[PDB]
Amino acid sequence: AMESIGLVEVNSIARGIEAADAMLKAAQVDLLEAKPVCPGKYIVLICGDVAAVQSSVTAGKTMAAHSVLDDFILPNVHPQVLTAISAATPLTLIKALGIIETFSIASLIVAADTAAKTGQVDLVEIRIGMGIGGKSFVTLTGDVASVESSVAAGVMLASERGMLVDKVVIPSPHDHLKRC
Amino acid sequence: AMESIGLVEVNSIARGIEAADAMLKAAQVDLLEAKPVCPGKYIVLICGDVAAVQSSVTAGKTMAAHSVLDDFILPNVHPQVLTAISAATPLTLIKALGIIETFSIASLIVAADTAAKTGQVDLVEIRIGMGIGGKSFVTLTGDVASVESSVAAGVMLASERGMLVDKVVIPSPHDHLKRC
Amino acid sequence: AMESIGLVEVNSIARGIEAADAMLKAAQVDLLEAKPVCPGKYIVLICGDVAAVQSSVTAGKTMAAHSVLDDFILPNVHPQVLTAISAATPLTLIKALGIIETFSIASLIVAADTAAKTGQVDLVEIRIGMGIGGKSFVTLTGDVASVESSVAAGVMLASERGMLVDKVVIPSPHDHLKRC
Amino acid sequence: AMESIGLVEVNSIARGIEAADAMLKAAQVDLLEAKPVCPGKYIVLICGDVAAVQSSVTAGKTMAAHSVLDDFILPNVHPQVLTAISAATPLTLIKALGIIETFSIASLIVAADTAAKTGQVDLVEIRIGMGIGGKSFVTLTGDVASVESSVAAGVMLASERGMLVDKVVIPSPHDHLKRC
Amino acid sequence: AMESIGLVEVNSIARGIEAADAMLKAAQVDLLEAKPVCPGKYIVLICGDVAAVQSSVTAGKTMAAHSVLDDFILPNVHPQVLTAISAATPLTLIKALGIIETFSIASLIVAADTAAKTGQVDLVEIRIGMGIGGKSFVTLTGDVASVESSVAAGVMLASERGMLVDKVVIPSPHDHLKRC
Amino acid sequence: AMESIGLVEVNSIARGIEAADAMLKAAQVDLLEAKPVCPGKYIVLICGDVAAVQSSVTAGKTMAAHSVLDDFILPNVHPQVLTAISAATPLTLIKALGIIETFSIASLIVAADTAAKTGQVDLVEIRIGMGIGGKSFVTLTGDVASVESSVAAGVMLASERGMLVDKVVIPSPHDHLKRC
Repeated sequence: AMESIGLVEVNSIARGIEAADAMLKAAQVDLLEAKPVCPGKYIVLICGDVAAVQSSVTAGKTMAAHSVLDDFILPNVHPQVLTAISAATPLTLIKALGIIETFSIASLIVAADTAAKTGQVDLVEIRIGMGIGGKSFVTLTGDVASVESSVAAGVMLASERGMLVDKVVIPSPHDHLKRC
Repeated sequence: AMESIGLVEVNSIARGIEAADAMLKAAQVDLLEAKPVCPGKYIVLICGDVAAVQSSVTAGKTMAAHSVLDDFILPNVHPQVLTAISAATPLTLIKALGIIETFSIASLIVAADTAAKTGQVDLVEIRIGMGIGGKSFVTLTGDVASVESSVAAGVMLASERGMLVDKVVIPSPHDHLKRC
Repeated sequence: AMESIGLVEVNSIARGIEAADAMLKAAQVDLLEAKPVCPGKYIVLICGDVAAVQSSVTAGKTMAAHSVLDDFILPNVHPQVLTAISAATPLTLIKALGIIETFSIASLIVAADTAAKTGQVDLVEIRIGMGIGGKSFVTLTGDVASVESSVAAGVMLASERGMLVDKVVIPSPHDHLKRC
Repeated sequence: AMESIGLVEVNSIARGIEAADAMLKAAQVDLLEAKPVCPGKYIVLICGDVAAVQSSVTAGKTMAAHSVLDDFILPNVHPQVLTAISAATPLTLIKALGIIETFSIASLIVAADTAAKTGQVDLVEIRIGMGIGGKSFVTLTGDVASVESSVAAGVMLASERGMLVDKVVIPSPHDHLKRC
Repeated sequence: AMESIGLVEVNSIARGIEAADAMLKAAQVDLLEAKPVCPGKYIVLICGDVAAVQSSVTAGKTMAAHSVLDDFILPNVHPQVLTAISAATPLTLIKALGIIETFSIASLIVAADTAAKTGQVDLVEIRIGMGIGGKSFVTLTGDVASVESSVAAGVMLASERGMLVDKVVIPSPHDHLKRC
Repeated sequence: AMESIGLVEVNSIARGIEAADAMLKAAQVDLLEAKPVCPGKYIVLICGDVAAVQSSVTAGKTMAAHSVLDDFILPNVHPQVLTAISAATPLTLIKALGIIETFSIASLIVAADTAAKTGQVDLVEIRIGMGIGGKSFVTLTGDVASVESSVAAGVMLASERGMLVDKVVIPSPHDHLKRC
């Protein structure tokens, strides 16, 4: 089995911190992200096995109750999505550069995961948050054809749901773009 | 005599900086905080004796005039409120964890001060600001009963005025919550 | 010839990054600033010769298309505006302190440039952005008369266009204002 | 009773971390500082009551054994020494500026404490460490006569023991020195 | 096949940067670390397949020539050693805490790798460098018996070669040690 | 006239801070750098007109007396040396990459200045200090021939005086070297 990712979005820092406590305790899950985002959201991201993430997410929904804004689970998430989120992808020689930008963290996770699952790309970074808009984004590289079809796929779902801000493929990025 | 705390909130950075200059000059007061908060507020927090804080606050209200959004004074403020604000509370062994979160800096000061004044807690941190919402919060620890009755008291006033976002008491915080 | 400054404001990070790539490639220009500002804008600032900046700005407008929020060019910009923007003005003994604060980056550039062009002041800093409001500001020093007439001039244009938040001249700034 | 301060210096990070664990557990003491300093020292600073600090220091000496380089205790330490060490002295209007610089952390604590105990000064900062030399220093302000006699006293002990690097009193510090 | 790790230590920043350039170019390897350490060393750490790391290391030794201080290769390195080095191990619930500290980066890599290979521990962090001494260290957690036998094994080789500074197992770390 | 650069190196932080105060006061000079470097040096770098820098340097030598380790003045310094030192060179497209590394800050200034004065290069950065060794370095770019003859010239003087650690010209730097 591959791991799952779970997300709870909460209206309060206070409640978000209590929800995070519940989520960590509920089952064997690792914390990826617990932080205040755009006003005045608090988000919790965790990863573990399918069933472990499901208990953890229910636990947080239980504690947070009416201040839950969103909860989401993506089973069989691509390993690179997790490392990217945890600001931990190794230095990658960037070739062609793709960027997907969505209105919600859930749609971003879906897009990043779909992107990574198609062909030969490496995710470069994921930005949940980040002060503010609520806009999140993923960047990736590979040869131009690989990147092109990876962002087109990464975008299919998000666009249908009106969650997609925009995307770009930049084939030969200027060096002040590799000066990330 | 115990010290007082004074707050001026201003619509401009420019005016806020001029107001802060007036406030520092007006009387023997110390500056706790002078910073831009949520759009596009500038806040000034100062502390000194009752009468000194009163002159300082009037001075700022004088300079800032129509771009004042709020001015506030809390006499006989608990020493821990001040150290907490000035990001200066020593490392405290966190036992049970209480958090109060309010819509305004004034209501937060009142809540933190009332919390500290009731029983045996230590305030852990205060966050004015902080990008954004305008939401502020206080965290504190102690044994569970002490914390429970300290946040209930800290909350009484704020809730009546519709300034209270929320609160939590977490009796046995997970270690990734002591990883503050 | 003195250099020009060009600005493109874009609705997406993704598009903003693609626009920046186009702008750098279009002609011999230097990048001053490329960054996400208030929700969910991305801004690009560049400098070079008149004609070089014009090509660069058209290039970005070309790539960014309907997600352009603003594009602007200021020819014969004062050298101090550029160094101030690039967070690079040397330590300056601050005498009298002037601050201009505007609702748009364009109006700020105009105001800073007009300020620097009048009499004997040194710009101290420029803040584009900066989380959030969209409010930008310039600070400058000199003797009191020089600063007074430099901000009055720096403000003329901005005020007529309803782009001016406010300004202050502080003749003898308190030392916790020289503690910038 | 006023509080005491205790210091253990250890040859290893590993041992220093174990010593710190012992020290925190030994008695009701607060941790001020636990950090690697010049090669390859680890230092622990704690504060509490006389007897509590004595148990804590013995505990660390017990765990650290032959990798102890120095242990020290200063009873009835001036409250300002503690706040200064914990990087927590409020913004202070600096008038005349005194600086004492010693070869050892112990001699610095003694000097800072003696300085604070004489007349009307406020300690501004203490730097243990700090990469490297092993040199530590204290800065303080007040009127010129107060500062002059406070550093002369702060220096008496240190100089006799050949632990004193040097000191200065700067009566009217340039503003780029108040730009601390 | 599992990956290998290669290290080149160079006497100059200048030469170290040239060596790093050679190493990256020589074969498909990823850069883990390229940085100045204690005076005036520059270190390069890379990872890839056995043969790729061997070419990369020879390349750096070629460019750096007489300013090479050390070169080292560890085949079949434990995946956790790499993630730990690249400051990228996820938040781990620390139980019992082990620390190994050595005089050389090579001996540290060997010790960390041997530690991770024995029983059920998770490496928490690795510190190459770090200003200064040249001392490096690894921390790990698990239950007490697992950690005890993992550091004893991690230490065997290093101690025989006089490269071992020291080690500790702390069974129940104080919470200000989980405040890492 | 072009500006000069002056350097005073002092044995104490305390004395170095007093020397810096004297230097700033002595004449119309700007402060470039005032900071503790390798154990336990404090360095002051200033720039202004020839005669102004000469007064400033004599002033510091006067205050610092026997704790002066070095004083130096370089007349008609290249504008790029100053901007490079003040961490303020704009983003430069790096082509071929040259690096000069010397044992003393004086020899570095001389080398950087000679480098910039020969042909068409742009200095990229200067690192005085920097923890530790006392080793300083300059990086520059241009086409390969320009860089080659600029570092050869930049090195002539330093090598004769045994102050030169080393240099490199890297014609096609790997992208993780443009990831500066």
